[PDB]
Amino acid sequence: SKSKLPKPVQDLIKMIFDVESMKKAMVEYEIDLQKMPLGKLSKRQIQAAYSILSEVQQAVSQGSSDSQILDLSNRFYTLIPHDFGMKKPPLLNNADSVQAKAEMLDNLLDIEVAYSLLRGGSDDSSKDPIDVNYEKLKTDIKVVDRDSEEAEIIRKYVKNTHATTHNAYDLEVIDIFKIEREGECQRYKPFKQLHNRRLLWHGSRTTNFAGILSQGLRIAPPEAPVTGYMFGKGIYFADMVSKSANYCHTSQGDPIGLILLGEVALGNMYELKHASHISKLPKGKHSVKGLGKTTPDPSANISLDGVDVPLGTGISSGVNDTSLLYNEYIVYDIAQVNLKYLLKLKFNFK
Ligand SMILES: NC(=O)c1cc(F)cc2[nH]c(-c3cc4c(s3)CCNC4)nc12
Repeated sequence: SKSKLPKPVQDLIKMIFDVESMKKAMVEYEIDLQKMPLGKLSKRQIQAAYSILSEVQQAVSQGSSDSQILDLSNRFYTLIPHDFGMKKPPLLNNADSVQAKAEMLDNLLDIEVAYSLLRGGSDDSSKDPIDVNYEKLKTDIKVVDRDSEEAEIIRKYVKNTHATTHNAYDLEVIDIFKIEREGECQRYKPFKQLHNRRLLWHGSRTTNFAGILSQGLRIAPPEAPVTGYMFGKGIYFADMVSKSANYCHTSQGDPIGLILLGEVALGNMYELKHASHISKLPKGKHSVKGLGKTTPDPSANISLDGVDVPLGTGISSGVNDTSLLYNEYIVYDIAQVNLKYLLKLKFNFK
């Protein structure tokens, strides 16, 4: 309203700093907001909860001392307070359950970063809250024009890598933002020397984007479980928009999601057809490529700004005996990522 920014950037700001969305996420996790309000989330409590889920997972893998598991499960729920209403707390006693609680803590941490940013500052200004909260992201955000080559390439990227199989949605690009986080340029400069820099997708929940833009994509901490990281704790990317879009966790409820395009300096790829928890790459390798059954057609590889864009249609790869439908790319150093675009997408569920 009293803001200098174009309306798409303003709506982006409202969307990622939306306190109702934060509380709704907590309510949907069935968190007791009387015992743990949005405003009283702590990094230290969440780090301790991460550790417990790691111990839970260890206890599962060894051989359930069924009461020590229940003792760990109870300790988790004491630390992170829940209100399940009529049902009982679901026992944390398998991999899928540990992973869901870990995803919840990831979400909670970024929500806490968003809320601390929102309440931080002096809390009185001549400028309106949109411009002021825009500033706290430490990210220059510009609208890419629909009639530019970048918008066209990016829209083609979305079109061709929308996997018309197990897709319950058509995808529509509403806005394209060009983004530059403070310090990404200098942190990334050495890695610009690596060969094989690619423009790749990274999806995440909308309530995580205030944290992602202020802090960059991060690697899960040591305390957190490794369950569900097919290739260890790193930063994950796809060359198929629908693979990453699944990580937006968008529902028929909220059919709007945010997805990143990152330039990532892959270098020599450690190529793998099966899960393998990576803690250090072999010498000479700078990334992991999970080998999918379907890969973008290399004929239609193109470039913008010297970064390769694999927007080719999904064809067959020469890889039998793989656990993966689509490729994944993983780097283990945060400085190997340069976030270049942020898309607001509408999911049209069929
Ligand atoms: N975001 C992405 O675009 C993405 C793209 C991929 F090709 C593979 C991915 N794997 C993951 C994550 C795994 C886990 C998370 S995120 C939270 C904790 N439990 C495991 N994300 C991706």
